[PDB]
Amino acid sequence: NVTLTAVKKAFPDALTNAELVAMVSKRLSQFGYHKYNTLLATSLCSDEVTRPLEQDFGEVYGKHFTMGGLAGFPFGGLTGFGAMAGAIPDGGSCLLIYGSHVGVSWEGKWGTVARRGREKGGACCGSAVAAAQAVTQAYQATPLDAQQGYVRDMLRPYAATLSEAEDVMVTLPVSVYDAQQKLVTRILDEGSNHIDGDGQIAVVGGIQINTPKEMSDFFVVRRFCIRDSSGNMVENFMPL
Amino acid sequence: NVTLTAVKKAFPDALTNAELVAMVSKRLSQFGYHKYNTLLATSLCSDEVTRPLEQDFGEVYGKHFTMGGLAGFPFGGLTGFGAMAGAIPDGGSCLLIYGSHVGVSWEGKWGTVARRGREKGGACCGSAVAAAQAVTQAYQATPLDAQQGYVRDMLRPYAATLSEAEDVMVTLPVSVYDAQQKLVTRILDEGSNHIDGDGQIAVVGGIQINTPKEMSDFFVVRRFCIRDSSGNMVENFMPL
Ligand SMILES: [Zn+2]
Ligand SMILES: [Zn+2]
Repeated sequence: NVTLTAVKKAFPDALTNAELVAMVSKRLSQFGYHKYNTLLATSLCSDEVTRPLEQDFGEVYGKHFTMGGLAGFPFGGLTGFGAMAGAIPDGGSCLLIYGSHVGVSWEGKWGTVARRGREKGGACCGSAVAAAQAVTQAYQATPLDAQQGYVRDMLRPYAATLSEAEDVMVTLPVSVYDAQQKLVTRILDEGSNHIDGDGQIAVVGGIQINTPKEMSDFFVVRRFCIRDSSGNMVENFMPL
Repeated sequence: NVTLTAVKKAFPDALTNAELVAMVSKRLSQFGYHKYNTLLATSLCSDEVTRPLEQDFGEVYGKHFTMGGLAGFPFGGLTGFGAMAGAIPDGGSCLLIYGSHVGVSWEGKWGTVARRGREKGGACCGSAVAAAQAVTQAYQATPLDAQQGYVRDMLRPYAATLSEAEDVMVTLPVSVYDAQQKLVTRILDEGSNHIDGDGQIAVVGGIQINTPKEMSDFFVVRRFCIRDSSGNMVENFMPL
């Protein structure tokens, strides 16, 4: 209950995984998205704690393409998006789920969550937290590891915001989501041509909240829309 | 059948996914790898067709960390490896599954495989095939997309091999695996520190063979070994 209260204090609109998948699949079914004709894609952190969300959508839409990497950025990039587009069922569409993530503990502390078989869970999101430390310290001072370098690069503009935050562990996944949303939008704008005529791309973006094992995880929806083959938005389902 | 003949012709030692998981789990159980104390990690291509292998090992060892990206290279890098190591159950170990992959069609043609809801399946591995084309064409003339650039980079040493190949589609996954094995070894040598004392890293590396839907997928084991927290190889299970 302390955890759940903390979740809803920071994010009053947060949905359980079950609520999210039910809502998204119900809405998209009105627009012709079904199992046979939808290709699922995710851009979520490589951390094992993010797997339940992929599994919950995969029960609906089947095996998914991954475009993510550390902290959930779409490191698959243009080539990854094109690979995905090239696998969409004929006359069908893609559903992309992306976001940052953050752990919240049994005592409602953000930025950490208990991990299986460990007494100390450590940071969640680990990549984002390490990156935030590096960019804020450098700010306050007024391919072997290329991904983590990119995470620092994309987090650098938020250094002031992070340093001034009341709770940096809540502000961090919001900033990471903002950086992701920009990059995803750029990729979709560039790889627009790869979607065939009638085909669409539905997008769900937000913040994944990883809770202790006895609890459902949660998701904060910040983007839920459909774009056409020409890169144009044709439906916006926000706000919920 | 035609597909199975092609598979065994080029890869006599290929195992079905079921055979692979049975063999690996049986062997590692003799070395104390069980569900409660093992953290599963993969470095496989972002392509949706590679998911069954993750699911099959996931049934035994649970939710996995991902390290992969385009063509299955360990793009998570040092930070990704450290993130994984920091989540290993106390006193437990990691199991890393990595590999290239390749499609084989109902007609026994390499480098392609039928995809759900599609008349044309396109390349498999798409990323590797595109990279191969680029580096062999360049040879024969004697963040937005950084991963594919890295794939081209790591395949460049193999340009002569690929251009001389009798069937480049059957040679390509072997070259990709060779490039992967070097990078994985480098990451494990660097991030050895992150494993604590008694903890080990078990490694399975090879070539994932993606077959038509009515058929089992296969895997060609090229590496199956155990390393200790100091980076030393303590067991080598090859050849099977
Ligand atoms: Zn993370
Ligand atoms: Zn691939």
